[PDB]
Amino acid sequence: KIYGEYLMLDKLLDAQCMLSEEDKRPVHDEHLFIITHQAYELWFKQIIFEFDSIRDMLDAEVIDETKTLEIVKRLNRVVLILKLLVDQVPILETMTPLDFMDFRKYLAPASGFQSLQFRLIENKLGVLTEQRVRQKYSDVFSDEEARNSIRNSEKDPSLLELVQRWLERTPGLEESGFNFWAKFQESVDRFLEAQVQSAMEEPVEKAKNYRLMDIEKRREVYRSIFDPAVHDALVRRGDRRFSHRALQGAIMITFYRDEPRFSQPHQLLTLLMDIDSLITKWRYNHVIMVQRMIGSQQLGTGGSSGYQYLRSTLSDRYKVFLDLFNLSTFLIPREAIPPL
Amino acid sequence: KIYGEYLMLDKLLDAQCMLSEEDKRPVHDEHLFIITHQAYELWFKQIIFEFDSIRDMLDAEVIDETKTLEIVKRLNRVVLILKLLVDQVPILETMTPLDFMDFRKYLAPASGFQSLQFRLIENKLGVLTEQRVRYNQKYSDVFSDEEARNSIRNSEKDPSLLELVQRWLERTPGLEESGFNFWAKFQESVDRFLEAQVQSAMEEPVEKAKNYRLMDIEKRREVYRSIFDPAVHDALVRRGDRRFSHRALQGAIMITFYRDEPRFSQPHQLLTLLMDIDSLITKWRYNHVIMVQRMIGSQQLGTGGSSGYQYLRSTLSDRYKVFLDLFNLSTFLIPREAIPPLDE
Amino acid sequence: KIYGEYLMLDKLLDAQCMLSEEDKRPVHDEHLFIITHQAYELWFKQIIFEFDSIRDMLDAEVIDETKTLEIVKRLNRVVLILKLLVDQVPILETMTPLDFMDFRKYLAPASGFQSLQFRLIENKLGVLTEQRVRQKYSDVFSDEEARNSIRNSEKDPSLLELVQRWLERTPGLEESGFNFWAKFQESVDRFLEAQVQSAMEEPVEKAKNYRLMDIEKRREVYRSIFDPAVHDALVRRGDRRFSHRALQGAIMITFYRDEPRFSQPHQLLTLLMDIDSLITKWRYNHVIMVQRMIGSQQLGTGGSSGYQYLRSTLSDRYKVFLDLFNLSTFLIPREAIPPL
Amino acid sequence: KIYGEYLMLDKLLDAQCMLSEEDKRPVHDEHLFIITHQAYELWFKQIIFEFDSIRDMLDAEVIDETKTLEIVKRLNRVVLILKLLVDQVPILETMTPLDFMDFRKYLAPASGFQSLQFRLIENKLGVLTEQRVRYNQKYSDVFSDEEARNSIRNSEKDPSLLELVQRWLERTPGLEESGFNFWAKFQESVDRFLEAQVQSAMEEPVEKAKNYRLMDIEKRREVYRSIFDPAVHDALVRRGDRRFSHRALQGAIMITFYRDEPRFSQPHQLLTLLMDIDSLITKWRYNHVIMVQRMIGSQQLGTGGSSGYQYLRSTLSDRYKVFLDLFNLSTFLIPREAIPPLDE
Ligand code: HEM
Ligand code: HEM
Ligand code: HEM
Ligand code: HEM
Ligand SMILES: O[C@@H](c1cn(-c2ccccc2)nn1)c1cc(Cl)cc2cncn12
Ligand SMILES: O[C@@H](c1cn(-c2ccccc2)nn1)c1cc(Cl)cc2cncn12
Ligand SMILES: O[C@@H](c1cn(-c2ccccc2)nn1)c1cc(Cl)cc2cncn12
Ligand SMILES: O[C@@H](c1cn(-c2ccccc2)nn1)c1cc(Cl)cc2cncn12
Repeated sequence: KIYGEYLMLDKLLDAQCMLSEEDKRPVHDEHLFIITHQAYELWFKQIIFEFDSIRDMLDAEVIDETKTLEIVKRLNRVVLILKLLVDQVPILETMTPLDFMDFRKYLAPASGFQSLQFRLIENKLGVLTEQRVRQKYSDVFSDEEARNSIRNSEKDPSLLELVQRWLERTPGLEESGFNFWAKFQESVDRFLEAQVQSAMEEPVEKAKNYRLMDIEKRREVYRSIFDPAVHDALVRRGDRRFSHRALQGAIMITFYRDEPRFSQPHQLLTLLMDIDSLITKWRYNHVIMVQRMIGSQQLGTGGSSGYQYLRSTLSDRYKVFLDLFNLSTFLIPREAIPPL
Repeated sequence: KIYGEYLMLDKLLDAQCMLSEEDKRPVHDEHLFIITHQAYELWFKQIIFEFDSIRDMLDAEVIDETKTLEIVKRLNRVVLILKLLVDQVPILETMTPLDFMDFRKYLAPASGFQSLQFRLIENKLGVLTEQRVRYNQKYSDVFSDEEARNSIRNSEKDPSLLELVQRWLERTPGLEESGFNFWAKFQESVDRFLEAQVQSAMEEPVEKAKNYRLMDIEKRREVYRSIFDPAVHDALVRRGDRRFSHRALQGAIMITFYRDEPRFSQPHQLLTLLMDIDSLITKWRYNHVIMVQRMIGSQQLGTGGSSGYQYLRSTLSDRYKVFLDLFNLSTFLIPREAIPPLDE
Repeated sequence: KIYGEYLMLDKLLDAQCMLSEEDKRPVHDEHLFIITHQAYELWFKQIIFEFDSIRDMLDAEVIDETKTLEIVKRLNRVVLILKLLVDQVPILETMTPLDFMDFRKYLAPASGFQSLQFRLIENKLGVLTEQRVRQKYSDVFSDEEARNSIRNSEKDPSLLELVQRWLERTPGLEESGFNFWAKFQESVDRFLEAQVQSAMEEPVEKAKNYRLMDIEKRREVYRSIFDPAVHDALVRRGDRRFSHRALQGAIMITFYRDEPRFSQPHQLLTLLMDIDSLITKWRYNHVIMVQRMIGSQQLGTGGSSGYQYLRSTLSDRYKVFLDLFNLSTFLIPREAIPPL
Repeated sequence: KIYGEYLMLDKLLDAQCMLSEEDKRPVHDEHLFIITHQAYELWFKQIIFEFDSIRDMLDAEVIDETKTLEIVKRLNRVVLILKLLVDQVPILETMTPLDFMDFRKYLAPASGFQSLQFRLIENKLGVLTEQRVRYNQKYSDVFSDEEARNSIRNSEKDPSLLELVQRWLERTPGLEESGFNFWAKFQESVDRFLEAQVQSAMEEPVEKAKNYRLMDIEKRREVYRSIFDPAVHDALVRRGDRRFSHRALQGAIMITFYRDEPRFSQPHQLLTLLMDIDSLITKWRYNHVIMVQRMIGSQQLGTGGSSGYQYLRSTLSDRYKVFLDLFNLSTFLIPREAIPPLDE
């Protein structure tokens, strides 16, 4: 009813227990260490809440403009929360390595790997278990409800899977209707044929050859999308994650983004990329903080494996919407884009 | 002693209770409303923790260079936390006024005035109870709990950061009349500097330019009378224009004059961070009023008029600025050539 | 053709002239003072360029969804540029007051009042000359092309005037069509009548009276918008700037913002408010910097009039879209809003 | 000497020439493209100015506390400018790929490689020419102008901030074998500390726990061999893992151990700011590659394949990090109780 009761500050503000204080040798910065983590976990709970609601709205045959606006609003909110979480790292960096050394021994069985909510965010966004650098990540959890939650987050459709189903059903790709993919192939042939005819008229012979070489590079780019087998091979080696039809829809969305009907679906894709990039930015800032606190290896780490694992999470293997970042590779000028 | 147990996530993550969900009409954004406030309250607890530790270090006769560096580190930490809290406002602003309307009726007896930690931060920094804008109810009357009232009473009576910083400034080495005797040398430097300015102003060819400089030199003399005449300083303190004791103000001025000197650089950084904290609390106040206005306007159903909004706008005044004196110290500055040279 | 030539760095990077260096007594921070101002002026030129293009798109009878998206994009860009300009103040604050004192004497005839581009931004956004705290601001400019530019920025329709014409023509306000204003008045009567009937059933008599008192406060709020004469009086005393019909359109936009047809026009209004608030935030950060460099008064200022003028620019007199900030005062719950 | 004349806005504001406008097909966003780059180049000139002044202060036998404070102030200023430059990327990202396509063809001979000031910042900070990733053309070959080539050559041969910081670290008071003799005391402290760790590990009841601790103590001994055996340090320097001389590394380690001490706090802040600058240049590199990829993908018409994109991705490696050694100093830290006590 009143402020403190509505926010349950009785419970919230009685969850801070400094172990160095319990051992009668308090380290002032352990309080900051606890509060920073607790602020991360409150926001992880909010991100999970937003993600689950967006997954429910995406797990439907009909995705109208009203629901699309609501998804864009909540993805944008997650982007703001992730920027705030990236800014929480310089606050914990204000703790000196020597002060952290005076209480890190009490952490002992605790590990960053034991954050159930961080794993739930990764899985709900779409981090594939097979693409993780590897004890299996889920083995760290001994609690049955924690194991159940992890297992459910892996088997339930992730934002990656749901966004792909939505992209596959993009109105415009329909061969009976607008038939975008076929028109796009013809536009590429017409555009590239004109580029070859224009390259021949070049005065300097070195400039004529550079353009003919460049046009061949373009043809190889278009073979990677117009030949389903070349796309499938790229998917197999981890270079792509999207189904061939989801990729077609994402490309069409980027081509018509200035059109009122395609502007919000394009904003939805942009925010997915921003979320992906912000998670990587948190990963990078976290490794820099780990290195400034305890170096690449310290007493208690048993070598540099922990640090090296953290550095390997910065690879494109942990990027969920990897395909979205490369879509501008397939773009042709406005004059060559098939008219709506 | 695993991650979840060490951080007591059993307790921390079971403190979210949506009242709209309890009334069988859940509003999705109520969860954001609760989480945002809980993140503010966790950081308020950290700011209180840092403030209390800084107050203990300042409540001592001996404030060495090692303790000064530690105070500067923790004040800088509070600055970073306050910038983060200012950035939490745009997150809550993603909630639309219509969605907030569907759960604000459950808030009913709850009020932002009931945040004990926010009041504790204000009092521990140094907001005087007499300088608060009041339309009816005293700020402490909002708390019915005896331990909350006791905490508020203790934060008012215990020395604030404002009081403790003043005692530290009064004991500034350099002000000692037996030693460096800064205040007297400063007065002589002002006379020598201003007398030279008058002699230079007389040589001006244009009469309009000669008069502007003589008028400006008189403005300077009035500025220096406000600090060299203790009675003029005392009157400014009485009308709320100043908060510092005359000797604390002398110390603060001396610190700004010699900030480039190794011995005065950390004490100047300590003062700069107090100003930054003051300024950041005002920035949070401004962003909060903008958000309040965009959510419920200047008045809405349930507010009984515009007094809440008008009260929030009045907290943006210099009445709520704690280290008000620090912001105006450059008014008393003279050029490097005129500053009394340090011996050692 | 090459990088330096395309960006005219020959010209751009030969515009830095330290007067303290010319007088054989260089002050290192004068370089920062010049560069900071020059970076402000480059971005002021960009803001003016964006504003003029938005004014051209708004000065048309037909404002379609395609043009609305483009205006929202460029207003958002101006918001990002203004946040960057606010962040340039802490960079100049790194210069100590004593170092600024060693070169401020060379500034002499130069004044912040002589920034033609800052005045052009204020006028193009919509700062009324009559609402300025006052030598007239335009008297500071002796150059004929500068005076012409200022005069043109005052007489040409500002973003404030153009946004109002666009709001007046809002489809939905048409008495022949949707007729929003009349339906809104009826909804307010029905909603408030129900609030009175519900207030009577209250168990505590003190709670019943608070609600009846609150309902009367609501009726006085609605009289300020449903009685054109009360709106006109508020406009006369500077409390409002919008025409009665522009205000009706802005209110309707906020009520239906979740609807696909009203989402971009609402984003346009939100960005106008963000721009207004960011200009005020720059004004506040600028006065704080002025005070930390030269106090409320210093040698050369002839008293505190300069500082006091800067503090008076922080008032609602300099806020252009003042009306937009108070629109939530008129809101009724979703169930009471007239259905589209 | 009015505002516009003092800032030479006649010159500054007549440097914007849209090539799409010259070809009678203007693209509105080309103006943003030019202005953004011109704002970067103004700030690059400021960073170069600050760097050159810091290099002059560091190129001296006597580096007093007054000059150290001034270096810390200007390095902090460069940090703020770099954070602002990182924030200029989202502004240019508001330009759509299709609009950039309508004017990118006019850019033709222009290249980001032709920014002389960006190369000057890299070289003055300390990026070694041998550590650069090269696919064909040397980075300096991109410049046809003799004065540009001369500037690049001078920035490579003149002592960089990396070289100057190392000379300053070598002369660290405390390393002197006649005086405090830190390095030898540190080696003894490591032996005493590790020997006690071995004796404590033997008392463990569980055999698996006793072995983990003995394995960990061996990892520590290998870490200390990498710094106490000059040949192991020299091999790491040869393979690019380290850049510092063995004595510069000793000084940097000593500074981190005593950072809480008044005499070591500003030298530690100097090192922290060098790391922050290094890190912020990498953050700009990352944001720039993301923007390049969102505008023109990994390859587009006119790029002749993906070599440009692939080169930009390779600049994110530790090969381009100048003060690489500073980031790993906490690997050598021992607890406070084991750190050799300072005499004076
Ligand atoms: C004093 C600062 C910190 C240090 C020294 C540190 C250190 C580490 C280390 C060494 C690991 C790998 C596991 C291990 O070997 O123990 C790790 C993982 C992790 N940490 Fe931190 N950490 C710090 C702060 C934080 C903060 C503030 C958070 C936020 C919740 C966090 C979240 C995580 C997460 C979620 C992982 C797993 C990352 C992944 O699997 O990709 N850490 N950390
Ligand atoms: C939906 C957003 C919010 C609205 C509409 C809102 C509204 C208000 C109102 C109207 C008051 C005055 C008391 C009253 O008349 O009820 C107030 C005071 C206050 N609010 Fe908020 N608030 C919001 C978010 C927040 C957040 C996120 C915090 C952070 C903890 C907060 C902290 C406070 C505090 C501490 C006060 C007292 C300020 C002072 O006395 O100077 N509010 N708020
Ligand atoms: C060392 C820092 C600065 C100081 C001490 C300073 C001081 C002042 C003063 C005293 C005035 C009032 C006119 C006068 O009495 O001379 C003023 C006005 C102004 N300054 Fe600054 N200023 C500083 C930096 C800046 C910067 C970085 C900009 C950005 C372009 C700027 C833009 C302006 C503008 C546009 C005005 C007019 C504002 C208005 O009319 O509302 N100033 N400044
Ligand atoms: C529309 C946005 C931009 C695109 C598409 C873009 C693209 C590129 C590409 C492709 C290269 C490699 C050279 C080439 O193959 O042509 C490059 C290099 C470079 N660009 Fe950009 N750029 C953009 C914006 C910027 C901005 C705003 C700056 C700031 C001054 C900048 C600075 C540089 C620099 C200095 C390099 C060399 C980097 C290094 O050698 O590590 N670029 N850019
Ligand atoms: O993984 C652990 C951990 C353990 N050490 C550690 C390092 C050196 C010597 C002793 C101990 N650092 N980190 C960990 C625990 C907790 Cl409670 C939180 C956390 C967030 N990231 C990681 N974390
Ligand atoms: O002061 C209250 C409050 C009550 N209304 C409100 C407004 C309009 C119609 C109904 C209700 N808004 N705010 C308040 C409660 C809580 Cl729980 C938190 C809070 C943080 N700032 C303020 N807060
Ligand atoms: O208005 C002037 C000014 C003049 N003084 C000043 C103050 C004290 C003693 C001597 C001189 N400060 N500011 C001014 C010039 C320039 Cl070039 C730029 C500027 C941006 N804001 C303002 N500015
Ligand atoms: O390197 C060039 C460049 C050329 N293209 C480009 C890409 C695709 C098709 C046509 C052209 N993009 N970038 C470049 C020029 C300029 Cl003026 C500035 C710049 C800052 N980074 C890089 N830049």
